[PDB]
Amino acid sequence: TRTYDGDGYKKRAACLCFRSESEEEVLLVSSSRHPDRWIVPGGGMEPEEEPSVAAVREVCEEAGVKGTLGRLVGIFENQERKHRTYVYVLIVTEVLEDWEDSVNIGRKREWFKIEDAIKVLQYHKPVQASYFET
Ligand SMILES: O=P(O)(O)O[C@H]1[C@H](OP(=O)(O)O)[C@@H](OP(=O)(O)O)[C@H](OP(=O)(O)OP(=O)(O)O)[C@@H](OP(=O)(O)O)[C@H]1OP(=O)(O)O
Ligand SMILES: [Cl-]
Ligand SMILES: [Cl-]
Ligand SMILES: [F-]
Ligand SMILES: [Mg+2]
Ligand SMILES: [Mg+2]
Ligand SMILES: [Mg+2]
Repeated sequence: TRTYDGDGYKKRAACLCFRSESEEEVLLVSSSRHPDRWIVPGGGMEPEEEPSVAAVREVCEEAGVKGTLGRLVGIFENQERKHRTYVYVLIVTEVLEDWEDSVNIGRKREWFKIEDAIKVLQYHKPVQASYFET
């Protein structure tokens, strides 16, 4: 079930999943509706679910990775689609081979240099590109 803040924005969480503590390469996943497009993995918080817990759950489900949770980067609103996403750094320590969204919907994942992740997110997902600004 979807959850909302008091202003009716959907509550989401996501991680910037980095290959190493250098934070130079990040894992993107394919769009569910548009396989040829890249997104930052993330999704809806469940009722009473801590944002850090939702973030780590969604990137397990969507990207098939686990790791060491880092700092909250910020909370990012998509005015058009009415959602607010808590975005965390995650340093990846496990890459799993047959993860929920690989099996269920054929979701892909790929490592991008930060500059290239910003480039592929800008057109359809400019707020996700902005996750990388700081
Ligand atoms: O409407 P669409 O363009 O098909 O977008 C979809 C909606 O996003 P949005 O329209 O709200 O921006 C949807 O969210 P809902 O609108 O609540 O269905 C959102 O799912 P999300 O990641 O928020 O949730 P979850 O991962 O928990 O399913 C979904 O993400 P996901 O299926 O998990 O990758 C978006 O699909 P996308 O992969 O970004 O192409
Ligand atoms: Cl890295
Ligand atoms: Cl967005
Ligand atoms: F989900
Ligand atoms: Mg999801
Ligand atoms: Mg999602
Ligand atoms: Mg979900």
